Amino acid sequence: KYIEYPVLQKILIGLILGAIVGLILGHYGYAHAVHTYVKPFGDLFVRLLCMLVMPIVFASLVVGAASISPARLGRVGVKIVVYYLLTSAFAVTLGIIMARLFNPGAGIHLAVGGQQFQPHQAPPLVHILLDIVPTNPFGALANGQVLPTIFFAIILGIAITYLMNSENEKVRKSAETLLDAINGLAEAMYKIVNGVMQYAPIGVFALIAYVMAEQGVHVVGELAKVTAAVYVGLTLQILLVYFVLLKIYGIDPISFIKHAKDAMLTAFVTRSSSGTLPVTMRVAKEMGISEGIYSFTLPLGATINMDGTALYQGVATFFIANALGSHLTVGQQLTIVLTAVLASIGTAGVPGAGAIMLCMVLHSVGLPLTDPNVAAAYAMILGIDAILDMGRTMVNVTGDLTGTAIVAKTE
Amino acid sequence: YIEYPVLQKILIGLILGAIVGLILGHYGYAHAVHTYVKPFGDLFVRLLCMLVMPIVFASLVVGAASISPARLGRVGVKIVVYYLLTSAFAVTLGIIMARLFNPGAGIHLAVGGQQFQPHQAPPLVHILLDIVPTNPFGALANGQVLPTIFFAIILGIAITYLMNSENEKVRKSAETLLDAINGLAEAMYKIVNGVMQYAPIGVFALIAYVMAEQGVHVVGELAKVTAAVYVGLTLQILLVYFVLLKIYGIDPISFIKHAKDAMLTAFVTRSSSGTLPVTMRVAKEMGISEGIYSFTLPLGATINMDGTALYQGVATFFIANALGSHLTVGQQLTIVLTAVLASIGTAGVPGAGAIMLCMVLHSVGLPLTDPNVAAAYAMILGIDAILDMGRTMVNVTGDLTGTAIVAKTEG
Amino acid sequence: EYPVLQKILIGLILGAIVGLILGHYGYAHAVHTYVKPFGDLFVRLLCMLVMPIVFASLVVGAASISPARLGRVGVKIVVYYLLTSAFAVTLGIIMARLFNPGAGIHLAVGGQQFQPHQAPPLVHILLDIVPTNPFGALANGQVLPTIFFAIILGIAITYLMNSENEKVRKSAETLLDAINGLAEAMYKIVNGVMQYAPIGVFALIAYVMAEQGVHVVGELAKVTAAVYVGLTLQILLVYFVLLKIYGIDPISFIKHAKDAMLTAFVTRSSSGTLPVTMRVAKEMGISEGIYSFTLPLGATINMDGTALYQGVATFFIANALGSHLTVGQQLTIVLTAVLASIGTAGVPGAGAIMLCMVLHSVGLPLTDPNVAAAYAMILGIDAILDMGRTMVNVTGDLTGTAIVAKTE
Ligand SMILES: [Hg+2]
Ligand SMILES: [Hg+2]
Ligand SMILES: [Hg+2]
Repeated sequence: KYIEYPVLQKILIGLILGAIVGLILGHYGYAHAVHTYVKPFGDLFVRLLCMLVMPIVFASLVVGAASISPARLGRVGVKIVVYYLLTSAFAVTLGIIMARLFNPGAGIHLAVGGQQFQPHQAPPLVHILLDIVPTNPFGALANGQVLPTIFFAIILGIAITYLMNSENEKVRKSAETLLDAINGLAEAMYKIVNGVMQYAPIGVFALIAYVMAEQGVHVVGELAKVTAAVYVGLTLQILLVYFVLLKIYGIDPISFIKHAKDAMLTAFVTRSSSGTLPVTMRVAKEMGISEGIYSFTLPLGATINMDGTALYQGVATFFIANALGSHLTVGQQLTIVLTAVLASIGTAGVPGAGAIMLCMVLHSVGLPLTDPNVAAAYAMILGIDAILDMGRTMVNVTGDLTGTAIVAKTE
Repeated sequence: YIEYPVLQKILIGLILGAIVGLILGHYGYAHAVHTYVKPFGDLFVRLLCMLVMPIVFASLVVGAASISPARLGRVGVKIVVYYLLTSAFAVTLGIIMARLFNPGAGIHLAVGGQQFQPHQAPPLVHILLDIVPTNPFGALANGQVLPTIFFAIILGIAITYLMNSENEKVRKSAETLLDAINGLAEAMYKIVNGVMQYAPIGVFALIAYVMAEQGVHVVGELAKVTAAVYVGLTLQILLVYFVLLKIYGIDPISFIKHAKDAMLTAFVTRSSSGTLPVTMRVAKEMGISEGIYSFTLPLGATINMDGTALYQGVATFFIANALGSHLTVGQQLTIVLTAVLASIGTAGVPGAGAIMLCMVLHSVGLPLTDPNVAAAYAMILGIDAILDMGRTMVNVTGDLTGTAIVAKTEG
Repeated sequence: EYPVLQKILIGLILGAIVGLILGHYGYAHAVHTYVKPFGDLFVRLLCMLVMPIVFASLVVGAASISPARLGRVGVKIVVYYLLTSAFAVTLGIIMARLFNPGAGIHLAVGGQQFQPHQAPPLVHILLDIVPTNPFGALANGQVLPTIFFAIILGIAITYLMNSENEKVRKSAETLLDAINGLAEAMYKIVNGVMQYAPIGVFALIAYVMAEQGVHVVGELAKVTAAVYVGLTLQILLVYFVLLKIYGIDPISFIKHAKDAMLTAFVTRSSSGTLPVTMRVAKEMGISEGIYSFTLPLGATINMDGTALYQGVATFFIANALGSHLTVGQQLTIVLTAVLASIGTAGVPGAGAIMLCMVLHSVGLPLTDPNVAAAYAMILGIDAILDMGRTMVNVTGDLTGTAIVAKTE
């Protein structure tokens, strides 16, 4: 009855097997039969993910904003935060650059309803800026106001830390309770994802089964385009910024990897920043980092790491937009990505944050997920998310070890 | 300062109100009652239908955390298995007595000068997908019934899994969130007590109008409901509790001789928690182990489904039959099993029978703002006090039957 | 980092100048398209907090006043505040009648004057105070229902804290502690917003002065006068009378409080002035076990100061729109605003926040160009009025604690 079977294998088996099942049911098969019977199982998966998108974004940004918040943040924490901000700055640039070098999306011009999707643009800059301030925070949270909820979660989280710097213990315990309850909710939402990723093998099967059956055979190359663009910018991040930052701080990059070798390979196969944390701290000890440093910097890196997701969103955004037929400019690209990345603080791992934040960025840009085109194109990245999330978490851990080595050397 | 037995108040208001209404019905003014008396009854209906969302949610989070494995102990597993198999019979008896007696037929209400037409029904695909809340906050916000149930269970379960974590940051966080969701649930119960203080006035006004407008046939139809519940009530005790006692080698005759006052307390207090002291004392009289009845009786006061199962069985059939819609056995158990599975943690809880009915009406599509649905619900809302007496009595009887069976299988 | 109160006053005085000269031969429209959006950002930032502070504050507030959780020394000071607000409401309205703010400026900005839509049957308006769904109420800005639910929740929480079950009693203690802190976080967020206030307040009156003419500055002076004369009239006619009736010399009482009031008049913070207040309570010779309990409560549950604010503010904002307001409706609106403002005494800018709450509850949409413009006027001079508002608050807390200590 039970499959206590490796969760990552399940999803990869479902993807590889599902594309086959769908593709042969595509050639001489019945694209429609797949759509009416197989697809609803995929739709159930998409709903289950798009469910958590609001609680995790909110509750995670409250805790996240509380972590980075001054002056609650210590002097050893300030320098590693500055580290992550300047690594994500390059990661965003690489994300877009690889999404420009490779061209995912073009080639497949989807118009599923017998009509191509038309994005409706755009309130005046006056009206779009005013609207980031939620007229009613509860209502914002209630009916999926994306940007307002971000704004409120940050301004709330920061305010909570200022209460924890108060002489009144009535006040200071109150904030400690509220933050503790907002956390745990965030934490419960992560555990719920783990459970949903258990349905992922069945759901991911059903998703690409339909897409392969209906969108032709061109899709598998376009998804390979995405995988390539991410994975080459993945290693380009390690080589061009992590290795440079190690070398510029007088740490040998070659012998650094020799320690992290299994710690990265664990992250590449576990996808969990928290699950790999024990392996990470042990390797930080191997390299000879101080106990009072890696016990504080590594739990933060497992949450406030933006650079990994920055490479995911860079390519994913461009693909999902290009596929719909809308040509996206470099200006809009970084506007969307910096939004997604700045909203993904505290959400580093988190099993499938890459695909979740993509939903959040779709609703905020106007594209309704109920629309047949937007739904179909999202279902493609949702298929190969497992693949991309492997490398996403691998670079995360690599950048946490690169950060902790640079921050320990300066101590 | 009306410092007077709350149950008497409501019964006085019901008996007196039906008289006042009925004579104001014969040669009186049905309309004057409707314009002046009825608004006081409407205030009562609002006050109840207010709590329906917080108690269902917060109660199901705590409820799901109680039954949740593997947080549940081995002595708790066996009593949970007990309650599942007693509710299975209670649901069957509930429907069976609602079929034997025929409440609802005879009074074909069409108050607006038009009979109510229930609008059915999205495809099974669309109705199943929709149990997953697209946005949990929104679900909670605008009265998504089934989605809120789904989310409350999946949240409550996830919270217990966090309490089995080595990280005390994680484990305290979940302990705080659950403690805050509880207490909210608990506060909602206390608010009901306060509302039941208005119940005598409100219940007066409700049946006063119904009797004045719906004729004299109503009192027999409500007697039909009371009979159907109370004969299935004793049929539960005789056919399943006594059989379960006898099959476990406990004498049913001498068992009742101990519980005699513990049941009669529950029949007059309506409170599973208020009767708990009387219950535990009687469990000691029968000679149950201290480490058993101190754990099994607080659970029975919350996760007891069998009592409500008899309430909802008859209430659903009446409220549907009265509206003119003929209900099948399939739909009956679909509705009841939904109501009962959503009523875990809500055993007492002063007026849960009438509250869960509101929840089941909104979930089935019938708007409570509709004049027919409102009138027919106001009928069961009138005689709820009567039915809730027996409802809580069977609850306590089944808790003592459970604890005796579970203690005998221990030592 | 610069003194926050100065900033706002500088922005107001400087902004009215900038706007007014840009009004005469300048460009009222250019101000509206470029300057005003910065003021609108300020109005949004305030109207943001209005729902969480009202709710969370009323839960904690209702838990404080709640019987029988309230002690016997607390019962008598609560009775004190109820009977001081009773007079403060009366004075608020009376000074709003004596002075006539609003009339003279008949604003019809859209080329049309605002028409308030009245009013469901008393049956339907009373039934609707009970929220059909508390979450929904909270979600989409049901004002009166949220008040109702916050009170009935807060009271219920105290009754759980009087329970033998420690599972039950800790649960309520946790929930209340988490609702507090949210309330407390909302106050800290206001402080941050008041840091933008100087820029935002500049932009608001800059537009109003530029577009509504020069008549506005006299009408705002009308509001300031009406508040400040009823402010001192409160101290003289009720605080001094209550001190004298309890055998305390009012003349020599002020001689001690002289700097404690002047601190509150310049700090605007009931909590920031609390150290100065307790020191003066010691100077007057109040018992340690009294002013350490009564003064922190007064810094929060003081309603009398805000009752004078809403009395004048409501009348002005309504009169300016062209709607003539009766004495019946006046006290209906004010008693609503004041009964919803318990726990919210300070709280940096509660006077302006509660005004938004009372505007949405009466039907006037803040998105409407007229309602928005008239609210932007009181929002401009709020800093001024909030100075005296907090000053009377602290004075009434010292008057209360002296009367309650003398009876102990
Ligand atoms: Hg989504
Ligand atoms: Hg309801
Ligand atoms: Hg507002």
